[PDB]
Amino acid sequence: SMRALFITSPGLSHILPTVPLAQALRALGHEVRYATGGDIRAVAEAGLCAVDVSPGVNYAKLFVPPMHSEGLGEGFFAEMFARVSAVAVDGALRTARSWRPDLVVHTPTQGAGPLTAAALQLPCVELPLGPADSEPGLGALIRRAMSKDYERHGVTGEPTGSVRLTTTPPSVEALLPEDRRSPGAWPMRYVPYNGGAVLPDWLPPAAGRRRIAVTLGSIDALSGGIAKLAPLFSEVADVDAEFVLTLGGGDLALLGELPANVRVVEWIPLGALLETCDAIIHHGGSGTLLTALAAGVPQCVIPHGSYDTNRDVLTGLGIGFDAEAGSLGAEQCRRLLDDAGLREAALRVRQEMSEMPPPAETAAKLVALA
Amino acid sequence: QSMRALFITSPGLSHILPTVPLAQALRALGHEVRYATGGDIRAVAEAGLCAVDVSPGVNYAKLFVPPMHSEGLGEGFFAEMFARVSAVAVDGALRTARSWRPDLVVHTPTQGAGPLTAAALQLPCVELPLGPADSEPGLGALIRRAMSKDYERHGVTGEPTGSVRLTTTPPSVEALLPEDRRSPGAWPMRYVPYNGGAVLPDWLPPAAGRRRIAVTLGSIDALSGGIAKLAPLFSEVADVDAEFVLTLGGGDLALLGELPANVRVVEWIPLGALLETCDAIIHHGGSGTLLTALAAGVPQCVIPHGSYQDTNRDVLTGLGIGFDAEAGSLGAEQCRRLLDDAGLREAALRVRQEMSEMPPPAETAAKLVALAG
Ligand SMILES: O=c1ccn([C@H]2C[C@H](O)[C@@H](COP(=O)(O)OP(=O)(O)O)O2)c(=O)[nH]1
Repeated sequence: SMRALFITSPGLSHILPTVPLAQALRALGHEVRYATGGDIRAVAEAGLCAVDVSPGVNYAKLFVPPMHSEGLGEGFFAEMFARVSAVAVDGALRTARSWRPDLVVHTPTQGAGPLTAAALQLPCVELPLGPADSEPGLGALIRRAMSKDYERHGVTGEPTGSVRLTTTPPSVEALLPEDRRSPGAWPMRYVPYNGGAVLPDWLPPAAGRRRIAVTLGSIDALSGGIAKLAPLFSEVADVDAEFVLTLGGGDLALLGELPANVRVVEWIPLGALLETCDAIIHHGGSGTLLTALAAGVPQCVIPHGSYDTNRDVLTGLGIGFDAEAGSLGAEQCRRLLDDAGLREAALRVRQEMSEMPPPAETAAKLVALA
Repeated sequence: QSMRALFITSPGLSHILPTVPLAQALRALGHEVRYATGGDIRAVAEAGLCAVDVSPGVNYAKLFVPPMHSEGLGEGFFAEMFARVSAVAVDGALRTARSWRPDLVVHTPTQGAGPLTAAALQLPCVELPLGPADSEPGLGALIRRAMSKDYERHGVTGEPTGSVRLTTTPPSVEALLPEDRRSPGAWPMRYVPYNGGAVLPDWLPPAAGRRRIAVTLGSIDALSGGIAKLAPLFSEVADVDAEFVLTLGGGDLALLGELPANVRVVEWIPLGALLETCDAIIHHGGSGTLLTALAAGVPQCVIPHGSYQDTNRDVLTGLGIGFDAEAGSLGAEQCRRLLDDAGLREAALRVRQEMSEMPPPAETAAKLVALAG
């Protein structure tokens, strides 16, 4: 059996899209082990095995410890990701030494991954969460910022191999800026993984009754973001459709009673939901976006520029459109459900995604590389 | 279009678990997997997969159980029993199949709702057994008969289109089974342990030159005054130059009473992960435990039930990978035998090699996609 060590960022959304691959390898009769922290339990809930490389560590404190200030760039974030990776290094190394992998899989911001691969002279595989996760020269910079961590464990090497995986289909890829394109990367089909579930009664869709998923995302929902959707839900009663709202932690009490045609659930796997849905309104999460694409379903994105890159994609491909929360209502919903061009394009991209090699295939490719 | 696979399984944990690799494999190929079961259903969810509860609220214990002169003290009794248990899944299985529209039904041998559903919708079905034990002759054919009333009600007059039988049993083990328990023409699939996912503990990585023996009674059998069995063993293990790892699986710890220093206790830990770091295993004769141990290429000691005459003794003996031992007479002697007897290890290793030559679940999944597609 080949042995694959998955060294990931502690965050749920970085972990989840690695599961298909891990799962795929186990399916080939090989061995998979994770080496992470934070939202590690998600690995266990996926039928896989994980080692906690940073027990007790408070990540929040770690992440967070200008007119004139320099270094308002990638360097700030590289530094930040280095501090977070730092607390995984020792753990990752002990595990790698005892468990002895043939291959390191890592996520782009997890600096412990290439460090470990370099230390043990193994190849590494970069597995990104999606299009957003393609910050230019991020990896090289994280490495630099971790110099002190490399030098302490006596690591002068570069890992053996450096494969980059991509789950982004070619047409989406084309619409990204040149410096965010990853050419020569191994394409792998995006296979939604959102968690396993005992599915509810109501999931199977009623006869001739259309359905719109509304998702806040696992993150922005707890900020106080449910408020955002108040205008929407003040007009949905007028819409000849069923709405499914996933809270993902958000406070219901912020708006309270919703119309009869709105169903509320805390969590449900997105892939499973969209299988039965006609359209989706969301926040612009990468995982949510790719999942929706995969489902071949029109999309509406409530943008928000605290920082997105997802406007030009939906527009460019013609699978969807953007809409400000304050001006979001029945009309957008109608457009989602009736606009033929949105559906065909959605379907078009889905087809493209299904032509990309599945994770099973990608796994076979790696097994030999190791 | 993804191919769609409906997994209709027995409500029991141990029947569910060995189906995961396959399901998992299909997802990996970019296809769709959905389970349709009850009872220990939440294990499906914890495996990263999706499930429909076909029998919510149902009390299974009441279902399973409500000499010299009675009659039919045979397979017919168990067929009838399995029919009653399957019965409560039928309606659910059918609704799901109708709405979800699978291309392929995957079932476990005692789950009668599986072939019923495959027959009703004229789909092929795939039998996936838990291991060698799960090969009662003509069990399926008899469950069907006992479920006649269930078939006739949903107006099912026909047979599923296809009937593929999977086997995770390696050829050498297969040869040592009685003829009527052999499944020839069955598609071989590599046994890939699946026991559940875990956040693995500190101590799992094994110390330098320190040998380790796993002791386990399983997910069941350790319950309700069954841990007592191992009291003689733990009264002698202190003498053994090795580390012992005991998995409680619900058993009352206090019953063993006093433990030596060289014994570590954990409630639960995935068996595959444990045995990777172990030199040998003492167990109860669990079918998933046995194949896992084989896969680990590891000598085995088995504790028999006095209630039923399993076939496991002859396999272990026949292959020379292990031996049997009564709980009352189980001690340091056997442990030493496990760790030092060269023949046990080589044989164990030999069978492991054989298992690794069988097609993995990924390959088997591909084969099915063609069968249904
Ligand atoms: O601590 C434990 C206890 C049980 N198991 C798993 C191993 C095995 O795959 C399953 C049960 O084994 P079985 O003998 O097939 O089932 P039963 O208990 O029904 O005999 O539970 C573990 O992984 N760790």
